[PDB]
Amino acid sequence: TERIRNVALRSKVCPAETASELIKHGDVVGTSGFTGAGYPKEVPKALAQRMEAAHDRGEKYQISLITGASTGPQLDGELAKANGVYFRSPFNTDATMRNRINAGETEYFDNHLGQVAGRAVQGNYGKFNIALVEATAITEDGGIVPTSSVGNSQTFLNLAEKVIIEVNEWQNPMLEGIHDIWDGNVSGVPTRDIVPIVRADQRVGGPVLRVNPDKIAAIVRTNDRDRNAPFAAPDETAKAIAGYLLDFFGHEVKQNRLPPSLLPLQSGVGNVANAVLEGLKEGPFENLVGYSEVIQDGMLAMLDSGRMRIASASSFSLSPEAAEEINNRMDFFRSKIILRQQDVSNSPGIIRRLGCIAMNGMIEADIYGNVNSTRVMGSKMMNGIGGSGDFARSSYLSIFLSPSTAKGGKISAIVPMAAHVDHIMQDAQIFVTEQGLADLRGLSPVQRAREIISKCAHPDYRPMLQDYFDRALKNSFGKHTPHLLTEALSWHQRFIDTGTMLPS
Amino acid sequence: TERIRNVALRSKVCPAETASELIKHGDVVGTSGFTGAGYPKEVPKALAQRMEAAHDRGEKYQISLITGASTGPQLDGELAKANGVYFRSPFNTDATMRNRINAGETEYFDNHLGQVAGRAVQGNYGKFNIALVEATAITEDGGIVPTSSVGNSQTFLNLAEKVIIEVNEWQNPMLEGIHDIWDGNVSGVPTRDIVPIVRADQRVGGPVLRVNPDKIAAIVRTNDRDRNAPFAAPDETAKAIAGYLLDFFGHEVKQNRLPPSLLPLQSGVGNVANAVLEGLKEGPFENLVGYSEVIQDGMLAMLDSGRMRIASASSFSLSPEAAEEINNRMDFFRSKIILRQQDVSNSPGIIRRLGCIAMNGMIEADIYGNVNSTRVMGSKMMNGIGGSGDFARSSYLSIFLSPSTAKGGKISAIVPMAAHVDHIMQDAQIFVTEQGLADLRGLSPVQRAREIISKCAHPDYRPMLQDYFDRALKNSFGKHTPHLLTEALSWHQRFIDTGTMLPS
Ligand SMILES: CC(C)(COP(=O)(O)OP(=O)(O)OC[C@H]1O[C@@H](n2cnc3c(N)ncnc32)[C@H](O)[C@@H]1OP(=O)(O)O)[C@@H](O)C(=O)NCCC(=O)NCCS
Ligand SMILES: CC(C)(COP(=O)(O)OP(=O)(O)OC[C@H]1O[C@@H](n2cnc3c(N)ncnc32)[C@H](O)[C@@H]1OP(=O)(O)O)[C@@H](O)C(=O)NCCC(=O)NCCS
Ligand SMILES: [Cl-]
Ligand SMILES: [Cl-]
Ligand SMILES: [Cl-]
Ligand SMILES: [Cl-]
Repeated sequence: TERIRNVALRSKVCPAETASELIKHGDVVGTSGFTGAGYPKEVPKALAQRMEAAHDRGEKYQISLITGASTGPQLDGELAKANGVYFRSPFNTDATMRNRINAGETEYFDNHLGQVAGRAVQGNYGKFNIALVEATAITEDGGIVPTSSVGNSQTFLNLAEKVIIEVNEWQNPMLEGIHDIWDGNVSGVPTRDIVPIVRADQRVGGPVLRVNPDKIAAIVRTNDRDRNAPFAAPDETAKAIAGYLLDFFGHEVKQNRLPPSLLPLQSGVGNVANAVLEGLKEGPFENLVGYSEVIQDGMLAMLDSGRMRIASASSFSLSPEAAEEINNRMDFFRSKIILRQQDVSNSPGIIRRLGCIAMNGMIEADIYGNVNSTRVMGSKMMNGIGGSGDFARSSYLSIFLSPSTAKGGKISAIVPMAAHVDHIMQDAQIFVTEQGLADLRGLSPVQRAREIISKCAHPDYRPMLQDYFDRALKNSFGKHTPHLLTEALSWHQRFIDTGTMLPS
Repeated sequence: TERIRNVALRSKVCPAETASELIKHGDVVGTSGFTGAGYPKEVPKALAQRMEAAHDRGEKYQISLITGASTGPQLDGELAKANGVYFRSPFNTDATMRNRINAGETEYFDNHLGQVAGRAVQGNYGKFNIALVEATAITEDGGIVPTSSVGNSQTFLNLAEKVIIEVNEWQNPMLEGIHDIWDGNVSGVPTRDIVPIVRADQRVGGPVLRVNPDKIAAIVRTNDRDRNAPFAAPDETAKAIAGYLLDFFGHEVKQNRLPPSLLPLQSGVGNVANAVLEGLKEGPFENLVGYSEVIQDGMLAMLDSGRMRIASASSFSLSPEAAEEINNRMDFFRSKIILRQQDVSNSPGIIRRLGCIAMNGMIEADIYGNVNSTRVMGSKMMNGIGGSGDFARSSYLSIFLSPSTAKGGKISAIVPMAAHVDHIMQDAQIFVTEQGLADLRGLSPVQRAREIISKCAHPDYRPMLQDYFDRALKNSFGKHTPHLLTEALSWHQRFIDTGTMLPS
């Protein structure tokens, strides 16, 4: 059936290429897209071509690209191969775009996902020229129905001078109704509203993005698939980590420090976080509730089980085999899920109010439990802080999950001093590896160290860590948080210098 | 007139010393006290004596001491001289207690002030045995009227098994009515309430702390003064910092990025933050609003001016000369001020909703704008993170203020890499020194560095910083956030090694 149900706007359809010409050099461009779901696909490819062309003729052609979160190959990928982005924000997982960022070719700054909207409205990123948003359909009265994510779309539509909509008939029409967009002022000019979300399954707004039709300069019909990263089956390390965490939960429930149905759960994606979710499905806990950034395959499974009553997120991030399952009983799942604006799904006030249990991965943690989420050796960007900082600081319990080693043994997940800090000690309470679970609740730095080292570190690095501690204790400039400054970062420089952390 | 207006509770008055015997060894003790205002004074002194005594006879006598924030000599001071605290939290400024912490003699963990209550209720600090709260008066129906701060008092009263109240006739009786205590569930068991503060001058609760009278084991009559740290007059460096910030404000107002009356202001205390406030009083801005942790002399002056309509905080922190002024027209000021629970004054949801401008000091910042608020050389505790993390991450604008050098030139406020991280890049946007103002809005790490270095660093260190950058750029393991790991911390080790950061 016909996707553009507003009669007049049909008059605004043109081809991807013609739409692309609307985007000038130096434009700040806000787009939909979040964990490889619901980003514009055709216009960006078209824009790439024209950029490569204009480059080969010695003329400048680059844009500022602000998304919800990570996009996919058609957007981040293409625009990067074509050297088309001078500034990116706030979160990328594209290999090509990564290399561009790490080479200094694209300026990057990974803001907290929950704050991007507010900073955009504040003017931090400059005036927005284009909003480029993918849509399932346009309603009779001109509402834009989002696709597989909501992200920052509503904010970009309100800020941008001109708007381009891609109506993608690949997206399932029954996504319509799954979203909840708030009418008022979430991240605008203070004083902001109270967004009265008091329960994860609650709807406070409507199913469509709102925009002055006059700003819609172009509507492109499309049919292209999302980036559907495939199911990374849990290995031995991940299964082990799940085990320790489910034990800990079972114990918290026994001590009456959590109810039998736990609290609202936020997990990321990985094989790590993915395993935890498989653990929970078989585990003893029932009536679970997700209040996450993302709905991944795990949550889908439990929504099916009945193990999870409801899941709230800003986007999907399914695998081909999962995506397929949902498209069938999309009528069922539609009623167990809610997709919200990312500034609502990552609202500190709401996360804290619901008491979320945050479960996030990490590069590395130092012995005092500071966390590195982003910059390998402290300088080389991986993905970005994302929403881990939103959930870690705001959650009821802040849990970090990781294997004890990276690079088949050559890197220790636990180190003397993290090369980059994303989450300070205050923002991390439970660490889990395949070695064991550290519980830092109520501890001082020094006691945090005993816990992390003896519970989490790998046998091969435990001793060296213990040694770093013991001597640091004796010699540190202060004894409160003891450090040997001359060899704090040394384990890193040693990897930089020899490709391993183990020494001679 | 009589302070204990509940007739029956008068039957519970005893002397400080007898009350002190209620506190056993190994007790977890929650007390009032916040920025040297409204902490218990007589019972602690009494407890110290008895601790020194029991020590001299070879018996163990120590408590866990949880406050609102910093207390004063009668409490933190005394209990420290007597080696009486085994664990402290969450924020201290007492010299003796500091030394104890830095010597490993007291275990310390500086939680975010806004989160202390929630963590207490969660059980992180253990079961609470005693709550020891100073009071202005007890109402006819048994309400506890707080004194010069509210802090965590209400939570401690609800958690503690036994309660001891010090009714201190030194405190002004007309403090009664100035407080706003919320009846519901701010930091308790999820799901928590919406605390509907939508405006800084708004009252949402009542003027008294509530507690089962039966838990009140003892009421001690007292008459002793608060720690009234004296007015640290603004010097040349501070006056300069104020100047740059007031310029920046004037400019934001011109570009219509802030209204003429700015937004709700949060400043700490120091000569630094103190100067800013004197700047504002004379400046062009009117109709100002404080939504802070603390009311210091600056805000008092403007409340007098009419320059500030209203100020919200969790405590006072006045100087003798200021304290004197307010005690006179206490009827006037009472109506311009509101003291709230610290978990309300430092609520992320509310700070973000009101769009606060946060102005905090710092030890040091690295070139990429990470901030150190706590640990000199990364190991030696100073005060604690306090509420700087609550306000920085949640605020509309996050400003840090500091002189470019510490220790008469021997330390640079800006360094290659901060020894300890409290506030990540994301959480800091404006830096100001007596050199200049850096505006990092929308910049990548590398552009952040150009700004900080060229605007903020001291001439004597600028060159060495620039050199550290330039070479790091060429050689860093990644080019996104460039670092020379072997000399990142070097400027610090150099001070540790020679007492200066300047080299040979
Ligand atoms: C930090 C993060 C990369 C790790 O998560 P993960 O799924 O477990 O990733 P892995 O541990 O399996 O490996 C990721 C990469 O980082 C590398 N890595 C992991 N630890 C490392 C370390 N201590 N040093 C260097 N590299 C490391 C891995 O080798 C791997 O590299 P590869 O692609 O070349 O094989 C990821 O969680 C992330 O970027 N988090 C940021 C934001 C976030 O948490 N949002 C919520 C969920 S989407
Ligand atoms: C960071 C903080 C300690 C400095 O504030 P400040 O009093 O204005 O700074 P000052 O330079 O005037 O004095 C602070 C002390 O730290 C020292 N100091 C400052 N910078 C330093 C540095 N880079 N290295 C070592 N010491 C330093 C000063 O010499 C001074 O030491 P001393 O008085 O023992 O001789 C203080 O702001 C704080 O603890 N903040 C944490 C919590 C907070 O911001 N909450 C908000 C309301 S207060
Ligand atoms: Cl809200
Ligand atoms: Cl804690
Ligand atoms: Cl709230
Ligand atoms: Cl920004």
